[PDB]
This record gives sequence, structure tokens and C-alpha cells, in this order.
Amino acid sequence: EDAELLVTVRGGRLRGIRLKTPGGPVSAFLGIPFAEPPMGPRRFLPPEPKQPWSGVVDATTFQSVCYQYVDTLYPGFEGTEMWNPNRELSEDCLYLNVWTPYPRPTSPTPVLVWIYGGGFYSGASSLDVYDGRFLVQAERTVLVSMNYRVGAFGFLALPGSREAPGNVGLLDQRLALQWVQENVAAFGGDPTSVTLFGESAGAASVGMHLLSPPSRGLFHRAVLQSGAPNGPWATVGMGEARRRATQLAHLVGCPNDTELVACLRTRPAQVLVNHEWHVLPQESVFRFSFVPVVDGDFLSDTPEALINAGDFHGLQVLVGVVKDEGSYFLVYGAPGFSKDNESLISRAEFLAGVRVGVPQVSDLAAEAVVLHYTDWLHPEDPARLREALSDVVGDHNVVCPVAQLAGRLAAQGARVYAYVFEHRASTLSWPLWMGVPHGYEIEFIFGIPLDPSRNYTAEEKIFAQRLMRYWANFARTGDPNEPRDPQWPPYTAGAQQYVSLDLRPLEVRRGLRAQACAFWNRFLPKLLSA
Amino acid sequence: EDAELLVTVRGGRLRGIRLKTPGGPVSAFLGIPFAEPPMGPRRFLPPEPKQPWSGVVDATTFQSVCYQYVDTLYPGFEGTEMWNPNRELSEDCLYLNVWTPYPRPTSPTPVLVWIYGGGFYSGASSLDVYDGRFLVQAERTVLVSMNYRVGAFGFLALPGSREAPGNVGLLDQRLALQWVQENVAAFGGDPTSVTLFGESAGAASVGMHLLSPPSRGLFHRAVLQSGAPNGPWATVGMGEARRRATQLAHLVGCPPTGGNDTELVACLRTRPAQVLVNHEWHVLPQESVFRFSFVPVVDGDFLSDTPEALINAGDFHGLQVLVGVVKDEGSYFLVYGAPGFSKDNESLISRAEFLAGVRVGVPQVSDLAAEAVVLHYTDWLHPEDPARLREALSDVVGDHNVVCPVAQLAGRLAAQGARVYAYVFEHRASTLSWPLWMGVPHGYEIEFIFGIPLDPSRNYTAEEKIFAQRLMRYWANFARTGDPNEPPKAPQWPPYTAGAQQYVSLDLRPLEVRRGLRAQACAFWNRFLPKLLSA
Ligand SMILES: *[C@@H]1O[C@H](CO[C@@H]2O[C@@H](C)[C@@H](O)[C@@H](O)[C@@H]2O)[C@@H](O[C@@H]2O[C@H](CO)[C@@H](O)[C@H](O)[C@H]2NC(C)=O)[C@H](O)[C@H]1NC(C)=O
Ligand SMILES: *[C@@H]1O[C@H](CO[C@@H]2O[C@@H](C)[C@@H](O)[C@@H](O)[C@@H]2O)[C@@H](O[C@@H]2O[C@H](CO)[C@@H](O)[C@H](O)[C@H]2NC(C)=O)[C@H](O)[C@H]1NC(C)=O
Ligand SMILES: *[C@@H]1O[C@H](CO)[C@@H](O)[C@H](O)[C@H]1NC(C)=O
Repeated sequence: EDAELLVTVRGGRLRGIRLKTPGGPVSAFLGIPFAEPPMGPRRFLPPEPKQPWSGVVDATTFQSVCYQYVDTLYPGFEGTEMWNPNRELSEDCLYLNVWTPYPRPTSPTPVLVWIYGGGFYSGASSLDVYDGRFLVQAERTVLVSMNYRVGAFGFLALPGSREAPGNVGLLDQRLALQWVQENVAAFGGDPTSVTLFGESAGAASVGMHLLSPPSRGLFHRAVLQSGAPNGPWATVGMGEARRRATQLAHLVGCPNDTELVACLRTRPAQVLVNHEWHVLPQESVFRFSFVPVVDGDFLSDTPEALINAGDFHGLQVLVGVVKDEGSYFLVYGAPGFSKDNESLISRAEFLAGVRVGVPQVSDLAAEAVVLHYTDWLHPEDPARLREALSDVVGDHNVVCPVAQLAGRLAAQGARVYAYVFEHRASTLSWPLWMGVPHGYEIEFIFGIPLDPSRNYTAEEKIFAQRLMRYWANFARTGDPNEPRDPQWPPYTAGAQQYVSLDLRPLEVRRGLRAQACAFWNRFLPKLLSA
Repeated sequence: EDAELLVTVRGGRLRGIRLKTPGGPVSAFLGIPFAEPPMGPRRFLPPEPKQPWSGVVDATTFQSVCYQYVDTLYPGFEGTEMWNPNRELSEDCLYLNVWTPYPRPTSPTPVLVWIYGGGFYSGASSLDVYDGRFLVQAERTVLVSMNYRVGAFGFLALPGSREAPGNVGLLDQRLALQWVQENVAAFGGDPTSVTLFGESAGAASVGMHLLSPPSRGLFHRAVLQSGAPNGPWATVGMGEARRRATQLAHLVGCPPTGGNDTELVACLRTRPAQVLVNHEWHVLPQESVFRFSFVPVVDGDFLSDTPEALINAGDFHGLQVLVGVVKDEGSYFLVYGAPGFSKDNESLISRAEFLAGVRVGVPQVSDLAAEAVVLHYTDWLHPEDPARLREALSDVVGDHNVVCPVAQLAGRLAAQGARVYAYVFEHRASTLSWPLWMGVPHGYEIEFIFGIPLDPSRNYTAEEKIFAQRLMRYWANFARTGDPNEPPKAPQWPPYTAGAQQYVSLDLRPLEVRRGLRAQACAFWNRFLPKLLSA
């Protein structure tokens, strides 16, 4: 029996598993229960701590994926399947994973905690692209990731009610962060040095823990990749949350909040999932039905407000985006688009596309978008129109919300580092016109290219090693820089400096799409208020 | 007596003068009366045709300048004095001028008719810079120019009333064009080949004659230099014209506000001209630049609808037009009221001064509209750089007032049947007396078009003389054929179209073809901003 793989945590004993890497072994504890299964009467309710067990929990394999929608746009295609569930679906899904060096560290090791994205409707900690073995071996951190409830199960809200208060998937994450405070030392991790990192909805999640005081005591630094809590898709108001929940009930045959939730609780999980997309108020891309709700509790105001009004002295944050944030989303509803052709759209398609990519705004607002994103010397050129709509969706949903978070944090006391990720993976299965799409830096951060069974180049492995070092340096010190030799400067509201991350050495540049982001962040809100 | 210098027109006999030019003699008939003097009881009324006379009228010097405000912002400064009156002020000012080759043409000769600018408040056909002798000598056309009433005298309007109907300055212009039709053949001119040209307010006037059916039959082609009838300074609605007229009357003791129109006008007619002029600027609703108190009014009569609407809804088949702008349309206007600006320093303004200038440069729009302007013209990587802010405020004023109205006029006309040629004038005269930062300001192409550098007493370079000759040639080719191009190996000037949007650069170098008259910027002013204003 290997003693390195035996651990006692507050709730009882665990058996883990030794994993291989090209750099040597790592210890892993996968599928640890952190909450009571949120089943039956507990559906829609806040999570309860896992009660103590006797005997030894088998922590040698990933546990079930939280019930969610499964993508069928391109069956069998790698580019979509890599994001789909790779274990069975269950509502009994509240488990977390810990990776540690081998043998177990004997002194406090800095902790990275990963929160997955997936638009709050999908995702899992067990996805191959989130495999912690390479980061832990190469940079000698402890790495934790958790499952949290998604879709209606995590985010359906009838505000005011106790039977479905909203934001429970966020509370699933908080409970996991509390579990880390209490138990990570048993693995050699340092509870006083916990860095949160997430991508997309995971990044929006990280930002929400930043702005919610009960969460803020549970971690020390933050990394937000391609997402922000102030993104227009990342939260919903109380009124619209109630409407969507109420329409879900009607669509699955249920009728008083208490009677409504009770009827929802009698329905098979899969049935809720089958109607999820239909509660959206219009045809759209980059919009998701059940998301965090602003109701005074977890978030006392909108994240925008909380950001504008907060003191952030003592915080260090690492934020960034990929080169083509919008491109992936266009094939899920923009007319004329497909991964399987050049998507060289017409002006009419571009115009219809703007209403899909910027849903629920006035005609005037849409006209303003068309003005800023048309080249009036080439109003009808297909390739330029394809690129412009990509920019519309990407700027609106990701780039400009991240830029505004970065600007306001830096101006209000925090030290911020910014990047743009510009390398297109040699193995990418999406067409060339999509460039570097949403989600495709993650495999480089996790060191996935070091896996011998995969097809990355020698240069790509060295690049992954550089990225792993930046991220871990940031976790350990609040600063991604290596010892002096080109330096990564802090981002500020005036100079607006960030770096390009690709196979070449760091290049320092200015402005996260400043001209476009002035539109989304400064002008457009004024227009919408009048 | 010299037979070349004697001419009979419908009204009676005229005697003219022989002018020397560097290239040979020209005949000139300066100061020909074309209306009865709009004196006393006739103030604010439409022009009456000049009654026939016995004997011989000496048309041998320019007549008086129509009553107007005189610029004193920089006393004695050449850059401003060149625009100031160079004859005594009088309400007795409705005279026109003809220049013709010597000896008189044997076969009918194409006619150019000049309409001066000056914001509908100023200007005169007598200014040295509008001296027609060089064009006539060089290109052998006939050149006509007329005086027309400006300010309250030409454009005060109490809409509906017979006693001050408004637009009488445009009627002065039209009467002169009717005079050219009836009489130009006596000077050797061809009434079937008449080309109007004008700059700033004169260009906007030309555009209005295009959009008014009774004017349209009096000419065949048109040239619009740095102005357009659809410019936001060029016309005013009925209610605002009434408000401005009523305030003027109030400020000069009439009536002893509003009331009977007949009574109010009769009281205004008792005021000395200068008294009205001294109160002119006080009727504007806010502090501004590029705004003028008394301008043409849209009342269904001269203009049946806004110039914008008339342009959008017109058939322009059969029309050739030449349009253009100078390189720095906005700069001249900034030293007349934008915070931080002077001709005598670098005008390196702050951000706060920029923001304040936007409201002066784009007056009487909502706070939201002003915010949209600041969005478009701010470089968000350099939001506070003084030199860039100076250049941006110049662009705001120039785009809004001149470039974009001209672009819009050119695009609609091209799309709706007209042949259109467009230019940007990029040469800064060696003799220019305004500071370097102002670049090529509003009004500084005119001296080249008129061939002023050929004047020996002035100190232009030889290259500038060559340049002037090229320009005069393009303008006259356009007047003769509807096409400025030379009837070989020289670079061709292509037509302007709504899609390709091609124009040429006019400077000391050969023609260079470019695309788009500030396309990105003008899409803001012409396409988006009006939707914001409606909503
Ligand atoms: C590129 O493809 C789009 C999307 O269409 C799908 O994928 C294609 C490879 C092909 O298999 C199509 O039949 C698929 O529908 C095309 O847009 C569609 O056009 C069809 C008619 O052919 C229409 O009925 C659909 O509604 C359209 N779908 C969308 C998403 O708008 C588009 O025509 C192709 N563009 C080209 C040829 O460049
Ligand atoms: C540049 O000039 C302007 C305008 O001022 C005129 O010209 C100057 C050369 C100098 O002779 C001034 O006295 C003239 O009035 C300056 O603007 C003014 O500042 C004063 C007080 O400092 C104020 O009373 C005026 O209103 C200002 N004029 C404005 C707002 O148009 C400007 O500051 C000068 N720039 C400099 C000094 O760099
Ligand atoms: C105004 O007064 C004059 C002068 O007596 C008179 O002739 C005219 O009809 C009056 N107008 C109106 C409409 O009262």
C-alpha cells in the first residue's frame, strides 16, 4: 500500500492514485464529495456540507458530470466534442479533485483553483483539457478543481422564494473554496496562498467571488481568462429570471412559487434540459437561459456598479482574451455562417446578424453598432463583413467587458496584468477563418501539449512551458515575470499596456480594442438610458 | 469713343472700360444696375427690375457694397481685411459686372457666373480676390458677378407676411441670372451655355438655384466650392426665422414684441441700416461658430422642402456638377469663439477646452448627440494630447459644416442621374498670412481659381502661376464641356460615384486619384446622427 495516496480530511479517509507525466509522477485525488447530493427535495436548494463517512472513499476516478445540455451541432467533431460531458450525467455531481506533487509536498505549497466555463449551462472538471497533472509536475503547485451545478439546476431563480433562490451553482463553488480552506493543508497545500483561475463563465464566476464579501476571504489572487462578471450574458435581473423560470414550468407542464417549484421537482432532469433554450426572449448567440441573478444577496448590486464603486488596493489580477473571441459563436445562429465553408456573408446577412449578436436592444442602438463596424469605403465586402460581425460579438461579450474590469480595477488600487493570446494551435480542428477561437488558450495553460500521445510541435511544448511559468509565477508572487533578461508591464487605465502571448518573445502593446470599447463601455450605455 | 466699350442692353446704353492684363486687354463693364435700389419703403421686399434709362450709363467701376457687418477681430490683419468691404456701404447695392474678351467675341462664348460667399451676412463682387480679368484673358469665357443683399436686408423673414417674406437675397441673385439670359448675348456671351460657380454661402446659393424650378431654367451647369444648400448653417425653419426677426425688432425698439407684421416691418424700415447691423449677432440662440443670424428660410416658396429632402427626391439626369472642399475646412472658424484658440499662438488646447468646443462647434443639439460627437472624434489611446485635440475640433467643425454636406450632395446627385466631379484643394499659398497650424483654410482656393497669382504686383512663385493656369483651365473646360478633362498623356480626373467615391487632389503635383470624402466620419454625420436626433 502506497502511503502517499492515503489522506485524511475532516470528513474521513481517502484513497488516491499515482499518475504519470513525461516529467515524472504526480499524486491525484479525484471524485471527493464536498456536498450532500442535491437531489429530490434538494434540487434548486443551496448545497449542504458533505456529512462524515466511515471507511475509505475511493478517489481514483472522476465522478459524474452535472446534468446539462449536450451539443449536437457537429456530431463526432473534435472541436465540439472536447467540451461535451465525458462521464455519465447525474444530479449527484458535487465532487472536487486535488492534484499534488509526488511524493506529497511536506511544506506549504501555493494553491491554484480552477473554475470551468460553459456559459453557466455546461462544463465539467473531468474534461481532458482541464487535466492538472502537467501544471502540478512542472511548477510544483497544488491544483484543485470542482464541479458546480449548471443550467436550471444551478441557476433557476424565483427571487424572493426559499424553494428556488438562485445562484446555488455559485454557492457550490464557494462551498468548494471553504472545503479548500479547511482541507488543502492535508495535501501539502497552503490555505493562505490560493489563486482562483477560470475561463469564460469560469472567469465571470471568479469575478463574482471578487465582488461578494463572503467569498473574498477564501482566496488571495485572481485570473480571468476571456470573461468577466460585467459581461452582458453573465447576469440577469430579478424580473427576467422570474419570467424564464415561469416559462420553463409552463413548457414542462407545471402551473404560487411553492407549488411551482414542487412540480418542477417531480420532473426528470433530462426534461428540464430539453426545454432550456426555449425560455430565451429571442433568437441569439452568446446568451444562456439560467445565469447568476442580481437580487441583493450574493451580489448586492450589478457587477458593473460593484466594480465602479469598489476599493481594490492589495489585489493582483491577471486578465486576458484570445485573438478571435467572437468567431466560435457565429456558427450557432448568425445567418450565412458554417465551420464547413468560408462564411463569406452578404451585407443583408451582416445586418440581420447584428440583431442576433446584439439581442434585445433598440433599432437606434443597432444602427449605432452598424455605423461603428462598417468600413464605409467597403460596405459590402464579404470577408470584411465576416470579420466585422466576429468583432461585434467578441467585443460586446468579452473584450470590452474585460477591458472595463481591467481599467476600473487598476484605477482603484489593484495591480493588473493583461494579455492577448495569439497562437493558433497546430492541432486546431476549426477552420482557418475562425483564427484563435474562444477557449483555445486553455490547453496551453494546462500544459496539454506535453502529452506524448498528442501531436503538438516542439515549439508548442516550449510555449506551453512558458505559459505555465507565467501563471504559476503569478500564483506565487502576484507577478508573472521571470527574472530580468522583455518584461510584462502592469496594465493601467491610461497607458493600457498588455502583452501578446505567442511563439515569439513577449511584445508589449497598447489598448484592448480601445476605439471599439469606447463605444460599448462609454457611449452605448448613455444611448440605452435615453 | 471706342466701339468695343459701348453696348446696348434692354435697359439702355452702357459705356465700359478697357483693362490691362499680363496676357492682353479685356473689356469690363463694372457696376451695371439690374434692380431698382431697395431703399426706404423697398427694404426687405423682393427686387424690382431696373427701369429703362435714357443716355449712357458709365459702367466703369464697382458699385457700393450691400450693408453688412465689418470684421474687427484682427484690425489691419491681411487675412481678415481681404474679406472686408472695399467700397462704401449702401442699401443702394444691386449692381452686376461683366468681363469680356477684347475685341468682343465673334461667335457665342460660354458664360461663368460668380456668386460670392460670406455666410449670407457679408461679401461683395468687388473684392480683389474675385477680379474676373484673369479668367477671361486666359480662357476666353465671359464672366459675370452680381451683388446681392445680405444680413437682415437680404434674409430677415416674417414668414407669411408680404412685407418681409424672406429670401430676397436669393431673388436678387435670380433677377441677375434673368438679366444674363436677356442681355449677355450683347457682350458676345452664349445664354445657352451658362455655368454658375460659388464658394461657401455662394456655393450653397448655387445649390439652392439647382433645387428651385424657376431658377433651374436659367443655367446649365454648376460648381460648388466648400459649401452646400443642405449645410446646417445654410437654411433655417419658419419658426426660428420668425423668432430671430422678432428679437431683432425688439432689440431696436419695435414695436414700441411681435404684434401686427405690417406694423413691425414699418417700424424696422425707419431704423438706420447701421442700427440693424449692430444688433445682428445678438439674435443667435447660443454662442457658436459657423452660424449666421439671417439665412435662407424653408417656407415652401423658393424652397418647397428642405434642401436635404429635395436632393434625396430629385431627378438630376442632364446635369453636370463640379464640387469640392479645401484641406482644412474647420480651422478658420475656431478662432472666432472656441476656447483656447488664437491665430497668434499654437492653439494647443486641453481636453476640457475640447469638450467645451464641441458644444460651440455643434450648437443646439442634445447632450447625447454631443456625447456621440466626442466618441467619434476622440483617439482613446491619446485622449488628452493637445495637438490631436486641436486637429479633432477642426475636423468636427469642418466635417459637420462643409465636407459631409458636400459629400452627401455629391453622392445623391451621382446616384440620381448627374455627372459629378469632386476635388480636395491641398496647396497652401506661399503668401498665406494665417498661422501654419490652420493648414489650408476655408476660402483659400479662390485666389488660384481666379488666376490672382498672374498679377505682377503680387509676389506668388512661378509654380503657383503654373498651378493657377491649370486650375483656370479645368474650371473653363468644365464650363465649356461639362468635363474638366483636356479634350492625352495627362492624368485623368474620374467622375465621383456613390460607390467608388473617387476624387482628385489639387496641388503643385499632378492629379492623384483618391477614394472617399471623409467616408467614416461622414457616415456619422449623414447616416447615423439624424436618426439619433429623431429618437
Ligand atoms: C455556407 O454555409 C451556410 C450554412 O449552411 C450549412 O452548411 C453548408 C456547408 C451547407 O451544407 C448548407 O446546406 C447548410 O445549411 C449556408 O447558409 C444557408 O443556406 C441555406 C440554403 O443553401 C439556407 O436554407 C440556410 O438557412 C442557410 N443557413 C444559415 C446558417 O444561414 C451558406 O449558403 C454557405 N455560404 C457560402 C456558400 O459561402
Ligand atoms: C492662446 O490665445 C488664447 C486667446 O487669447 C488671445 O491671444 C493670446 C495670444 C493672448 O494675447 C491673449 O491675451 C488673447 O486674449 C488664450 O485664451 C485666453 O486666456 C485668457 C486668460 O488666460 C482668457 O481671458 C481668454 O478668455 C482666453 N481666450 C479664449 C478662451 O479663447 C490661450 O490661453 C492662449 N494659449 C496659450 C497662452 O498657450
Ligand atoms: C395692421 O396695421 C395696418 C396699418 O393700419 C393695417 O393696414 C393692417 O391691415 C393691419 N393688419 C392686421 C392683420 O391687423
